[PDB]
Amino acid sequence: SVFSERTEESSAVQYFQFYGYLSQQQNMMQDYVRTGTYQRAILQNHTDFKDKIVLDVGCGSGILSFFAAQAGARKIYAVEASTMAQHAEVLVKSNNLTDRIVVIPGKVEEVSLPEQVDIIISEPMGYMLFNERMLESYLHAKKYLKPSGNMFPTIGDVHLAPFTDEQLYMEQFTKANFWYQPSFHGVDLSALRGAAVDEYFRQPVVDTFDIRILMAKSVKYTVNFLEAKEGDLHRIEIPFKFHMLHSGLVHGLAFWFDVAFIGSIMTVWLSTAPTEPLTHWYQVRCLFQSPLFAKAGDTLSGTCLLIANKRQSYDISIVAQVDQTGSKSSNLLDLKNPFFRYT
Amino acid sequence: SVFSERTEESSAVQYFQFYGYLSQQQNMMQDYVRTGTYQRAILQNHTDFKDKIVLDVGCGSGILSFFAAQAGARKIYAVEASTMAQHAEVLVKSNNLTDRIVVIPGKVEEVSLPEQVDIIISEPMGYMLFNERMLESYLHAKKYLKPSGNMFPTIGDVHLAPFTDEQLYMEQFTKANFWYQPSFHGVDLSALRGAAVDEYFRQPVVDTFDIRILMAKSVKYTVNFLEAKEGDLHRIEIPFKFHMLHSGLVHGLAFWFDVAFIGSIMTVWLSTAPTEPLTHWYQVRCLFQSPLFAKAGDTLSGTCLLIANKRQSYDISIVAQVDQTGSKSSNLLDLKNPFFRY
Amino acid sequence: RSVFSERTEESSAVQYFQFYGYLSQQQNMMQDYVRTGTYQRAILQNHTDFKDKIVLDVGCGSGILSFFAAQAGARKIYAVEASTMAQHAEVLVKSNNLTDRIVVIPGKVEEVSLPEQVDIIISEPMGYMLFNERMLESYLHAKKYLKPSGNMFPTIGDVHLAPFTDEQLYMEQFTKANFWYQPSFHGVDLSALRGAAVDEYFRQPVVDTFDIRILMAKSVKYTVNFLEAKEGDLHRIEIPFKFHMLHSGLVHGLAFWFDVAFIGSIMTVWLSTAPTEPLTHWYQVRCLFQSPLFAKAGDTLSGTCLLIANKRQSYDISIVAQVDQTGSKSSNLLDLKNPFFRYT
Amino acid sequence: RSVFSERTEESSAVQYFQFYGYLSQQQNMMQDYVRTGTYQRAILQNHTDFKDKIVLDVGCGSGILSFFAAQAGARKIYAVEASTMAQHAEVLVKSNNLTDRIVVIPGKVEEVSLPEQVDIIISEPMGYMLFNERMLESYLHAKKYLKPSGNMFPTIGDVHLAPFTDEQLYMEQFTKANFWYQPSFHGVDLSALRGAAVDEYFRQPVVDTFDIRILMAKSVKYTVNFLEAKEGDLHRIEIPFKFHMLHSGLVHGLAFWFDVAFIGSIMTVWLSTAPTEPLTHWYQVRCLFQSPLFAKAGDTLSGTCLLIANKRQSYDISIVAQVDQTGSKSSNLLDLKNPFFRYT
Ligand SMILES: NC(=[NH2+])NCCC[C@H]1O[C@@H](n2cnc3c(N)ncnc32)[C@H](O)[C@@H]1O
Ligand SMILES: NC(=[NH2+])NCCC[C@H]1O[C@@H](n2cnc3c(N)ncnc32)[C@H](O)[C@@H]1O
Ligand SMILES: NC(=[NH2+])NCCC[C@H]1O[C@@H](n2cnc3c(N)ncnc32)[C@H](O)[C@@H]1O
Ligand SMILES: NC(=[NH2+])NCCC[C@H]1O[C@@H](n2cnc3c(N)ncnc32)[C@H](O)[C@@H]1O
Repeated sequence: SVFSERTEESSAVQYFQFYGYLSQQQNMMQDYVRTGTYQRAILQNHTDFKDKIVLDVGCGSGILSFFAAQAGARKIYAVEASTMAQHAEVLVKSNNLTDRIVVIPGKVEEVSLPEQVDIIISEPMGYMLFNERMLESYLHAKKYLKPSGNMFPTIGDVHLAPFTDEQLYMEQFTKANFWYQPSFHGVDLSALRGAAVDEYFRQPVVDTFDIRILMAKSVKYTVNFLEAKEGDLHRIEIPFKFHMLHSGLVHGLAFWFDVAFIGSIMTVWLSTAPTEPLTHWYQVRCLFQSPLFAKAGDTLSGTCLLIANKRQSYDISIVAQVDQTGSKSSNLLDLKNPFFRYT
Repeated sequence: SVFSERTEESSAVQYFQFYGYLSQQQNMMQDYVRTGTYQRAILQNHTDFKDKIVLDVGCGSGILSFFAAQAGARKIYAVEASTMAQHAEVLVKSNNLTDRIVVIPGKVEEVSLPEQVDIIISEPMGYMLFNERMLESYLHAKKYLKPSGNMFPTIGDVHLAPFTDEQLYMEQFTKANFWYQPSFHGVDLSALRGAAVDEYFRQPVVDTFDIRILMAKSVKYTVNFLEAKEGDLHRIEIPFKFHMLHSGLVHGLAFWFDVAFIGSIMTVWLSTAPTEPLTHWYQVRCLFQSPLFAKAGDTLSGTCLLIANKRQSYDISIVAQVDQTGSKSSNLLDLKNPFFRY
Repeated sequence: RSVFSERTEESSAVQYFQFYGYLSQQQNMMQDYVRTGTYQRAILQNHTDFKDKIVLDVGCGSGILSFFAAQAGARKIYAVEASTMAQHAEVLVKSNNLTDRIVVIPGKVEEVSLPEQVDIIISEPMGYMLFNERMLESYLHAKKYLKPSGNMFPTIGDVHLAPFTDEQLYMEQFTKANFWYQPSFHGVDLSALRGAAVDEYFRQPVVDTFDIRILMAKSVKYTVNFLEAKEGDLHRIEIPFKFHMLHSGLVHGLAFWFDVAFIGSIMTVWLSTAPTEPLTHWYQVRCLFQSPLFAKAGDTLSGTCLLIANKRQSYDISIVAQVDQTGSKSSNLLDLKNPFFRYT
Repeated sequence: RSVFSERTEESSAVQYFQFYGYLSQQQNMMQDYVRTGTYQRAILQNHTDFKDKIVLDVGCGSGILSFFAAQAGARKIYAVEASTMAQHAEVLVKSNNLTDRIVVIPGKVEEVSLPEQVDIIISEPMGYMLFNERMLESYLHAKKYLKPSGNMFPTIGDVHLAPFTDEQLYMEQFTKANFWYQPSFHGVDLSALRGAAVDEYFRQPVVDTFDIRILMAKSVKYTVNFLEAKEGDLHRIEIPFKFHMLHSGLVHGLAFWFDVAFIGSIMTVWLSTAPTEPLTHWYQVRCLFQSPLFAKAGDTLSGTCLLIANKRQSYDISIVAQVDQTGSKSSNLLDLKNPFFRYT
């Protein structure tokens, strides 16, 4: 299938074991920003659900399907590939909705749905939006969508901004300098210091931060889920040109995302920006290998190229340069193995 | 091979990729109790290494092989299945020990060695001793051991004792009662409340605690690595009979372990007991879904049964009863995925 | 055929009036100096409402209120009491040389026969949460003896309710019920009754005080005008509410207190049991939800508190609360007759 | 119409069985480890008295004693319970897969009908001072279903009486009553009720525990053999005493506790509430003399404790004692139904 062709088996096994846990479903469900905003977007756009056919992609415990039912949906198809499908079907029974919600265990790329739907709902966003590559399953599901159908979320925006954080940059070398000693219990470890440095810099840093470290208005890359094909997410080239608002050393790029539910009554926004209350997505920061000095008014231009891999994640190639000086830096990171720094 | 037969490929991929990271090596090495104790065991028993042939199973970055070299070993075969083996070779060259330390990439169950060895060294202990099933690889390597060869460590003791800790119990209880809500955003979740309790209490709790929470002296279960066969670790039955020293609620069993290096000069112990300085092993507690009440003088009887699984871990079954009252508790735990609370 | 006996089970009335026959209970009430001092102040500072007047004292007990009315110059005070405390009242009236002014009349106010209509009724009819003991209905029944120009002391009653957060109290009651969760109590599986245990424990309103910082929104107020209300009004009391949440957190239930006003000709005197006021023997009352409701600052928590009077001289309380933004709903039933006294 | 109804006022019975309809009261009794542990040990360690036998459990409550009988291998257990707790007991019989061996029979043991005679009766009927609640009479009444060989668990009951000295406890009665001895409480002279307040406090048996060093003489014992006694024997209980004073001092009253023995074929097991044993939910009971009695070590304190059963499921207590060497005499009349719980 499409899913298996693009996914290494070992990665998929571990992936669906993770989401088979009720504690991980709970982790997502008790994030009020995530769960409250979905519910508010569905109910406030009730005319998009009333007496409609709905598809829920990766329903998990089924919480989003229940919101669709609260909005008057005629029939809801909830697809779930992990063993959580058993629990979702339990809740469908206990909430007396067996005539409205039909749980379908299996992968949305492999299961067989009977009819076309009026709207697809799903919560597939991961770290910097694209991690886990579930947006491709979300877009793949549009084979079941009527031509005049809708998508919730309708659009996703990933935001990129430069940041200064001397502490974070220096932290990488303080850790790596563990290896820079000539007699650790009699052993000279210093030959691995370089490898240890490179290891740390390949890890995106997941945590939050104060917005005062941002040095320029963010640049935005939009994916319209109603127009996009899943092939558009195999290679995502995000050019950026930052108009520096502050002078200082730029240590890397910070990432966050927004999604929007463009309904017939209104549009509702779910944001994970650092100017908003913290969510379980946090934010993501990728360091440059060497910082770049930029004056307020200078332009920092470059590209962020996200290349999908068979581990359900991305390799992140960043290239940046200060146009007015030519000073240039770069980095190559592995989003599948981030460093969780939040405390 | 023996390894692949007992290991799901998905688990082994994740396992050896975890141990390919230099940051994890730094973490183990910075456990000063662990590193310092291993060095002392080896150097103070230098006669067991002087001009000997050594095998280091799962050498990682190679630190134990360097200790063997410092103690006078003639040749050290350092086996390592992860990509950390290439980093081990770098250090061997940078420390000018190419004539004494020979890294052998691959699994100890698959590689070939040119000769038998006088002593096997390794650090195979996971959480609760048995996690990761590395002890089976350690014992498997005895096929390379000369008759009357030595093992470092030589024996391992598992200790288990009943504990009381209302705070910990209610902490896990609270996490599961999320699925008790009859109107989470209008949705009745209460039908999954049983499943959630089961899931949350299958997690062993990895952290330290004060010794005063323990309600009886520990029971010891000993594995003699010189005699044990790897088959002995597929199903481990630990009977226990505790004589309660205090009255109160028993919220479960606490686990720790000691290993001894029984060398020709002196015996050196590495302990993870709560009476001893903290290590990266901490201690492990398996909670009961419902505690048992006991009084001082009562006997708490039962069995702890560890069934090894193909995910390089163990399924744990604990059955316990207060003999005087017939109050029984039966619990199942998945050691693979513990809850780190420290 | 008496109004009282028609709404009261015999077994409840017997225990009720035996309880109030004890002098130790009278001492406890009298030693609430907020209560006793505020009553005296409301009467004496409005002495013109009593001077040369005819007074009816409903449920006089040992008779303290009738003595306050005599100090304010009442011409005649009929002191009605249905317990055996009426005999101790008589002793005090003689020993205080007031036999010419205070006439004890033993019996239920719904069953006795007063010699004449009165200018003012005084009573202390407030129980826990105001309504417990259904004494307000005897107080209002007594208006059949009140002149058209007559007054009532107290004149009005305000019930206040507000949502609160108190994880320790919730877990305290939750733990008690968890005993019936044991699958092997001396080898016996009790878990099948765990549901019934939780229902029983959370049926108990909690009587004690608390810090005002646990309250999550401004109180809603329900007012009873004793001068205008009729007995039948108190059979079914419906209190809708809509709270604008001022803090975020888990709503564990609703807290209740009450105020009464003595609206006299000279001044209005208030007796309050609010948690912002000095503590009285009424304390405050909290009704716990079996499952707390999560709310955000700015959300609305709406619903109904409904009190259905029962024949055990108390009320069946049903509370339905709902977070409007999320539709998270909580329904609860409580038995006000048998609260949990948590203050000790 | 029934033995129970002819000796119990309806109002008292209504309140009595409502009390035992609460799971919290069952929990309180079940969590007394001395009570529950000792019954289980007495039943299991005499398993031959139960193995494949027919058993009657009088007032089973939640049914715990019946489950212990089943653990001991009983063939058939009839568990009789008059309160609504009988519905909960049935739930537990089902959930524990014992419906084939335990039959819950809702009703009063004096009014139900059993299908057959039984080999042994089990029950926990002891109240405060052993006799409070008068359920020993229901226990004895049940012997109409017992076989000639049948046994009783408990088999015998001993109530113990001993004189004590406790200045603090005695004085405390006047400290509390002297609230009324003031001439102007908010203008009112309360002093005329001080004597009535004193009398009220002394009528209450004091329920709490104490140091054994307050006892002034070895206890006297009154025994009820449950295999032999009849209901009527407990309507008037006369306990003579002649204490030989071990210490000199003022005797302020009599302390009461009790023991019971399960006399089985294998062994006898004792359940004791004596002040020398671990504390139980029965505590101990002390009845004051309204005037203490001075006695020297070696003197004799002689008198009688008369317990007269009443229709409120309790006893009126009449104690009279005198020091034979001096003639100084004292007495008291106490109401066992309304004890004063002093324990903290
Ligand atoms: N926002 C995220 N970071 N992750 C959203 C995961 C939500 C649910 O989608 C399920 N899921 C993921 N991929 C698929 C798929 N191809 N088909 C069906 N269910 C899936 C997964 O098992 C989980 O229960
Ligand atoms: N103290 C522990 N918690 N675990 C000790 C074993 C872990 C180390 O041994 C390596 N290792 C694990 N299994 C094997 C094996 N079968 N063969 C070779 N190396 C192995 C693994 O890659 C890592 O370097
Ligand atoms: N403040 C309270 N917490 N409860 C209300 C006052 C209680 C007093 O009124 C008496 N009382 C209660 N009901 C009645 C009645 N129907 N008629 C006369 N006295 C009564 C009762 O005997 C006691 O002396
Ligand atoms: N140890 C005590 N201090 N009291 C014993 C009461 C135990 C149980 O006996 C029940 N019970 C009491 N009297 C009776 C009776 N006549 N018939 C049946 N059950 C009864 C009562 O409802 C309660 O559940």
